Amino acid sequence: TLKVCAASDEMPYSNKQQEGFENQLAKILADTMDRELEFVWSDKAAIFLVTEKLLKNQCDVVMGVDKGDPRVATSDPYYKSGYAFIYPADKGLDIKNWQSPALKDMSKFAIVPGSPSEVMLREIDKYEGNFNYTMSLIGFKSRRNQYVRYAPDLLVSEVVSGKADIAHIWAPEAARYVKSASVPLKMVVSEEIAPTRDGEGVRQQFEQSIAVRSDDQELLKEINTALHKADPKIKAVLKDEGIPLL
Ligand SMILES: [Br-]
Repeated sequence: TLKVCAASDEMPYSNKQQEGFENQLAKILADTMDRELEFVWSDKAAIFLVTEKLLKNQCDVVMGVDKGDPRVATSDPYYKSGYAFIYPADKGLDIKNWQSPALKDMSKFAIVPGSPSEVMLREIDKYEGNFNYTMSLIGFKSRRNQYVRYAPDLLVSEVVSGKADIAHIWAPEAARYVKSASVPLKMVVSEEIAPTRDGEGVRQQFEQSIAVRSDDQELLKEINTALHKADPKIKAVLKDEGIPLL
């Protein structure tokens, strides 16, 4: 069997109903390895899958982490994507990158804190004026909110509604919602490394890999073999989802 650590409520990646794109990928990976797929569901956000499940031996595979994540062994990358600007189409907006003068005329930015989006918002001096807006959207832990859910469809919706001038979101998180949007949206993928005046370049594009525990080297080899074998099916799922592939 292939025991896959997965979030029970983190669309579009995963849910207990197996409707997320990584749930589909897990099925492909298990089939290709001739194993029976067994999900191990977490009630926490997917960002905790590595530390609370995988590294505690509750399951053996995490479907998506950045290549080279120090905490784990990572497979050959099975795709690369990036953070992207998301804004209404047909409004004559010229937005290609973080140096676009258009961004300077905006005030409401739908972003995820702790992401490269935050680093760049500070860089262009819009972070402070956008803080209250961002905090009205993103959930944090409290006594009343022990399981802090991540909903990127909310951020896309803010652009559709016009409450956000623009969003800057990890594209795999946003892609299906940009497609199903009720008004036409543009999704422009950021440059790989965004320049900053004083700091260093801020990476906006990331290779994604399967993760296993660092000592699970034999499993890792089987995974790499399967990934190469199933590559067309894997890429097809990702493309169907609407994910920009770099
Ligand atoms: Br950029």
